[PDB]
Amino acid sequence: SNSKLKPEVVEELTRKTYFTEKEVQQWYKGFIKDCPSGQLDAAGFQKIYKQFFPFGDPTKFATFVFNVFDENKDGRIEFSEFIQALSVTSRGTLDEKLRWAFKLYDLDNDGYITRNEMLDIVDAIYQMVLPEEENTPEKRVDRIFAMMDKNADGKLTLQEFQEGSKADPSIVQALSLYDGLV
Ligand SMILES: [Ca+2]
Ligand SMILES: [Ca+2]
Ligand SMILES: [Ca+2]
Ligand code: NA
Repeated sequence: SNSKLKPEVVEELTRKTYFTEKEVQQWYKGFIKDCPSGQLDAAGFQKIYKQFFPFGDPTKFATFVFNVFDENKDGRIEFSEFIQALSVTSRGTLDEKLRWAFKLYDLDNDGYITRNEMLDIVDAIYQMVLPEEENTPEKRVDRIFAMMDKNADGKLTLQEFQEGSKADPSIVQALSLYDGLV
């Protein structure tokens, strides 16, 4: 029950994502089995991550990701938001995944990623989870800004972030997967 989307909603979500109608319905079944209410909350989102990272404290990073999934900022991830975020992150083009990643790093949505916003995310990633030159979130952030901040003003515009990411082979590789594979 409800474990079926209305016809118009299947048509709409299939047209807004890289999934087939059958895939959208399969994801809804899984979403509903795990979230009876159809509303994934911050705490429920925290568990999906705690699963994959029993060793670290994924609370801060899971919260950062939750906020990007929560396109309506109502504090709950509804299926439409869930499937569209899974679509871009798992199957989007490189340019699409970069725009999503920018949204993740630009904490206050002002169009620039400041050094401190990036540090917050990277520190969260380290807390969630090395060679000396990358053993602290501050060193990782300094290298990223050395490589991407072209006008050297301490902030990355979407253009600096996209170009800077495309210049780095490891970043290009990480954002070029489709269902986890090249
Ligand atoms: Ca929401
Ligand atoms: Ca910002
Ligand atoms: Ca800049
Ligand atoms: Na390159």
